[PDB]
Amino acid sequence: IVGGYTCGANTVPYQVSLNSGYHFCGGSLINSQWVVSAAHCYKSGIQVRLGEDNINVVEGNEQFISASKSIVHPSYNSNTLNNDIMLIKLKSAASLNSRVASISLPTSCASAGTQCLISGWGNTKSSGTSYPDVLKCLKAPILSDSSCKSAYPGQITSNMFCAGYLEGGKDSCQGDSGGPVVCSGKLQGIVSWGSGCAQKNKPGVYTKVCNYVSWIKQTIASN
Ligand SMILES: [Ca+2]
Repeated sequence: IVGGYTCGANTVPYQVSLNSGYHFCGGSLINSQWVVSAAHCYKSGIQVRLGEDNINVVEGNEQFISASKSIVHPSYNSNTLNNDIMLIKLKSAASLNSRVASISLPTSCASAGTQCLISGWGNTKSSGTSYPDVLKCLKAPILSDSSCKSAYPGQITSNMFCAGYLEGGKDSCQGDSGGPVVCSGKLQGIVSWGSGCAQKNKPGVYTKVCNYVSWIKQTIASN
């Protein structure tokens, strides 16, 4: 997260770290057995780490659980990043408590101007690299579709939205991918792609989760 702030331990209780011997993507817990993340975060040998704040230190409240299956959206396109969403079923159910809790799926898409909280352990520098130990947070608004399509002409499908600041300086970045964009207590976006990080006129692009709620429900129901 570039230009964000330290969330504070366990203030984002639905945030997941996907780990393969190191943190490579975020995710969001949506019930005790399932995580939503980005399809491009797919790999085998994923351990889902719940209740994390400092990802390099065991501090208490962590639950490490293996992924028993990861379901990339059947229509995910790696060149366009359209349908960049993946569901991970956990080998066993998480213990939900204060420190670990699920986030609700939306019933409606959020409108332009809705403020949202984006969180993750990704890079904090727009030029160079600096990975944080603790979870960073950023408040960012959903931008209008015409500003989004002006910023990224020909690349925004109906399954994507822009969120962030045209002035640059605050954004999600590498390592934040697959993590949550939560607006009004509902999971509205998944960190997907952008041009650089926190560059002027190049806001972040996010998977529009409200377009996938019946696919999520039907898939969880048959697996
Ligand atoms: Ca830890």
